[PDB]
Amino acid sequence: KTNERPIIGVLAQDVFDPKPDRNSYIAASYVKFLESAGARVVPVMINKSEDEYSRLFKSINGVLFPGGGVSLESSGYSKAAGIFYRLALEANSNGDYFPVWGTALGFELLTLLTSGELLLSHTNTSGIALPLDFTEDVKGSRLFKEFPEELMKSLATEPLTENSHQWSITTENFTANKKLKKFYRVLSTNTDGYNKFVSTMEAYDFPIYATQWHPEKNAFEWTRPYIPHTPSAIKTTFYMANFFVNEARKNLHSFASTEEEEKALIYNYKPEYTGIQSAFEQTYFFN
Amino acid sequence: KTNERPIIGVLAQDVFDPKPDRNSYIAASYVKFLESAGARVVPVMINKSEDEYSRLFKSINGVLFPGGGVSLESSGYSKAAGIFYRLALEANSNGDYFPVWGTALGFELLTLLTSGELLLSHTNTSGIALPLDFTEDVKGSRLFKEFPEELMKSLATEPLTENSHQWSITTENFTANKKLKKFYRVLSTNTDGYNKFVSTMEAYDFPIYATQWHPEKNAFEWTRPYIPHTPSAIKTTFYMANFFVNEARKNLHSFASTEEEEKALIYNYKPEYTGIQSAFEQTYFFN
Amino acid sequence: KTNERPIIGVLAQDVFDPKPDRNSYIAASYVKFLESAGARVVPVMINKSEDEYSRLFKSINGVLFPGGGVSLESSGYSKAAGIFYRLALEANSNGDYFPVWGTALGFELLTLLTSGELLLSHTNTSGIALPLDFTEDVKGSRLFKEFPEELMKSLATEPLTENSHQWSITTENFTANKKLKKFYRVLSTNTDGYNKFVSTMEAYDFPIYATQWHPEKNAFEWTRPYIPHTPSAIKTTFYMANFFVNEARKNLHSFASTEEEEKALIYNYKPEYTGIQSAFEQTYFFN
Amino acid sequence: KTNERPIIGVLAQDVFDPKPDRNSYIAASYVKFLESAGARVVPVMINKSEDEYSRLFKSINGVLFPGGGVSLESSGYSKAAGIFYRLALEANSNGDYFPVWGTALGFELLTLLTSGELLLSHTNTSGIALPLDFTEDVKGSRLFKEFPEELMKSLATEPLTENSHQWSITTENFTANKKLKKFYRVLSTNTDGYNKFVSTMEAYDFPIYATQWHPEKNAFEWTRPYIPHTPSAIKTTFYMANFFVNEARKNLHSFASTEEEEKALIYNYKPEYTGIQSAFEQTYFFN
Ligand SMILES: CN(Cc1cnc2nc(N)nc(N)c2n1)c1ccc(C(=O)N[C@@H](CCC(=O)O)C(=O)O)cc1
Ligand SMILES: CN(Cc1cnc2nc(N)nc(N)c2n1)c1ccc(C(=O)N[C@@H](CCC(=O)O)C(=O)O)cc1
Repeated sequence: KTNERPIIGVLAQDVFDPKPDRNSYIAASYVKFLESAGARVVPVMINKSEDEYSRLFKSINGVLFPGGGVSLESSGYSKAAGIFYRLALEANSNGDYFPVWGTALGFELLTLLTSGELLLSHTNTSGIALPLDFTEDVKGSRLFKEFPEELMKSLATEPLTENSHQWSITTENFTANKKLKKFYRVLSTNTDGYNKFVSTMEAYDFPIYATQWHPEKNAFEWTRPYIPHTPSAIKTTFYMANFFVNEARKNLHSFASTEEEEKALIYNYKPEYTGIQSAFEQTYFFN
Repeated sequence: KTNERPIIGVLAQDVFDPKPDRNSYIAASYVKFLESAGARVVPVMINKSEDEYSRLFKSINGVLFPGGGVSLESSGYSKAAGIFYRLALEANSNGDYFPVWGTALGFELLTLLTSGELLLSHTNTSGIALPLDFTEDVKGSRLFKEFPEELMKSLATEPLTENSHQWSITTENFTANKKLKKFYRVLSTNTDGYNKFVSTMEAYDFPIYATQWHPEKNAFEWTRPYIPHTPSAIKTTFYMANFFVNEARKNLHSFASTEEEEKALIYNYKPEYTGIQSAFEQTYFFN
Repeated sequence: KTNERPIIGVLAQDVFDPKPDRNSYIAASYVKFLESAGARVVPVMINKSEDEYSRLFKSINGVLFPGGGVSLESSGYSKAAGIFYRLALEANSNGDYFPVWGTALGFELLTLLTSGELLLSHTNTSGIALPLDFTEDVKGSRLFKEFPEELMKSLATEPLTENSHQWSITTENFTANKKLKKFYRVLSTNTDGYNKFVSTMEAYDFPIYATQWHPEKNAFEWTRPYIPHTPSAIKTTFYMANFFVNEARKNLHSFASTEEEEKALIYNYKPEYTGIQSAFEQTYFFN
Repeated sequence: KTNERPIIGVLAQDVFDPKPDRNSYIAASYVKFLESAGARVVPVMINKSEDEYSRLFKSINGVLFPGGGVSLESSGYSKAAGIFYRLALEANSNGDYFPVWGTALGFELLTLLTSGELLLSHTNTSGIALPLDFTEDVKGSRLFKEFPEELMKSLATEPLTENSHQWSITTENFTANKKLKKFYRVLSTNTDGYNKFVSTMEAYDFPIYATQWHPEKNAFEWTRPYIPHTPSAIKTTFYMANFFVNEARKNLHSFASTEEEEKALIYNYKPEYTGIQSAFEQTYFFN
């Protein structure tokens, strides 16, 4: 039994200098990321109650934690992500399949949510494109199981992944942490020349996937000269999202009514053109 | 040399009872189709001068003629399309490479642009999912060259293609037309139970590609229960777009300035939520 | 009265995981940068006494503080740079001319040493080639007075300057610091998204010059695809170095004997080939 | 179409009292001359086979024949030079640009390679700085086409060129040799007070340039008090090298693989400090 109309949540995050109708945002490339693989998208708002998130959680089929620059500890974003993370562990544990994806900031958050500790250190990775240095465990992985061979070889040898993060979790800090070592299979690592860090990982026992890099940029962001845009960079963004949405199709939650489904969808919101200056071509702002 | 920043135009279409800011439209699924294979999009307005279309044509890297309900002979859409068609035939003849894509109404328009005649017949195909019946000629073909072998087997045997057309050209009328027979390679056909019609074609000597069916619907349109949304239907939409945007990467046109590029991009426009009532989840309306 | 045998010191910086004979290092591109403009170079070791540094200061004609990855307050590099900075202000205040150059990390240190504060902000500039957005003040600047007008034009319009840092001082923060504002003339800025940052400056009242970017990379480092290597990128590195060595030729210091001079020169050291792996083709490692 | 990663060979020459690891040498000033104009350098070993020289020749983008004191007729140097000269004449004649630079001894070698005869006579120029006495033919020359007007004036009137040769070809012996007069355009002459000799030349029909004097010495050698080290002497070394490296960028040769490229580079070798004693501050010795 499969859900061919998956709806996935994307978490909004705190705007730095917030105003009314401008309290949180979502970069449109994360919306496009998921839509292209045949999902619809609901924005998850920031300063809501446990019950409101619980109602939405039970309605949607997966959730993505996007990149950005807010606090992993004290932000509306971190708090809402922690609520989704416990709900997802509950559901999966009970036997309902519910996938979670973390990108950049979202990857960092997951290391903090699962280990209890802030384990991040500085890496020179603020706007650089890298290949993936796959680990010994990529072989039987879930994430990359459905990628073409030629694409796997291009990922290993071509600079296909966009990194814009001032922090990483070194492989040394990761491996020294008992909780993370047991919880997550590391699929790729990378180096800035000085420190080797985790770049792609998936939970052993849960459908939880995370990248330190930004798969959604290659097809959808054109603002910066280090964003990969070769043909295999484009297929990378499709195959990454294809895997995740195929995860969401294993989840059978639905909204109570088509009416409530219709009001929650991203189609209710119009993004602003931010690409003349911002790293993001388009950005959704929310009250 | 290839162009790793392709920009493709999508033709806007006359609104049936037009009002200011609502004289023409583009369904957002055509925009999402192109962006997802790593292209940016420019809307091509309907009531412009020959010189303005020339200037736009010389700035962008390909064009798409979308489906819809407008006149093939007397609409602003049909006029603009004829101008782009003629500019494309000139550029390619001279040795530039400029690709043209027609979908559904746009496929029908191309049969008329090339043959000079309307040769369409009624088919009982106004809302149905169909496989494709490939011709022997699919083996040499340009369009399907990079499709995975399993995806080609799935298109042959599974209902992955969205048909929503009341008209078609039967294979018999296509064949009896000397101009069409000489200009286009037929790649797939289909039947409505009574009439066998051309569903996919490409020009022998030009990068002009057309489908009677709607490849953009599978991943981006959720308004009708017949629209295919299986995992291989999602891959069909990506491989179709990936081929076309790879053709556009062979074209080296650029805008005269980045400020002029920035003003033309679809990012400057905000679509309306039309999915509760119309065939399209979102629609861009233009003055 | 000029010194046509200038010798310039280049400060070594702390090796992260130091070992005997590998306590500090200098990228060879900084040596080559100064030699090509007709200077000899002395490496300035870290973790030496005040008196040793004062002896060396009194013998050489100028000093460069090179880019790199070390801490701004606790490194042997930062403490030696503070010493040379204080010696240079004393000598210039007294009436002796002694020029100081800071590149990247060096530029950072200069803002700290003069302001007494840490004013850096994050920018996605870990690997990007940028033009310079000159200020009105480049006009009668000392640094650029002798550059060819065409080179100045190329510099304003082509990506000729290598950036590989991730912390910059924004123009707002520079202007808001009274001590920096009164001390340094900003010659060029660049923009990372919304953040406009100081990229080249020179002290109003002292021969102290600093670039956020790496002039020495264009001619000498071949390890990353974005490093500028066009003909005008090559002339930029020569003219930048030529200006600074022409500053050192105004200083009349010499070593107490030709034997002491000979033992201090970089010719006593052999670099390692570090290019297959690191950002530098060659590096000098020191005990 | 240009090569922005040019690599140029520098010929090593026979050590006089040869020993293992000391059979040939290159003075580091030739390597520095070229790197400063944005080339990488490969040392060309002396006792190699014709096939080995062919393989290298086809991988590199130009070659320089340095000065020195080895036989023009029986050395490993003069043999390797003959092979490169013949390969370069072949390549240029076929339509493949390949530039050759001779300095001092290398200039004398070229007069022998092209005329078939030794036409040199003693001049009193073993260690003196001279201006260049330009011919009428400098005006449309290739070598000096991009030099600043003011530098060409300084070269005419200031002692900017290092002469350290006891042999020269007089302008009278030059002119009387039919082969030389038809193959080379004389750009400058000089006199020792009794003999007027050729000091700079370029081939009319090939990219072959030669100086009797040593452009590389002004910026990089500090062993003799005659060596010119004024600002404009420093610019002379940069502009000479700049010309020749720009010639090498017209050559599209590459190595078969990056690994083979990496093993051939001068970065693999370390020079010795020879400055206390010899004409050269630093020298590369080879087995
Ligand atoms: C929306 N519509 C009804 C329709 C048509 N013309 C109108 N014209 C006006 N002035 N006002 C209207 N309300 C109006 N409505 C349509 C839609 C498609 C086709 C049509 O023939 N489409 C092609 C292409 C199919 C496709 O592209 O979707 C076909 O073969 O069916 C005709 C009318
Ligand atoms: C160092 N030296 C002495 C010298 C020459 N040949 C030798 N050959 C052998 N086998 N062994 C020696 N010890 C030896 N020594 C030299 C140096 C330059 C010239 C010479 O004629 N050079 C050219 C080129 C000038 C230059 O390139 O510097 C000239 O015109 O003077 C001759 C002898």
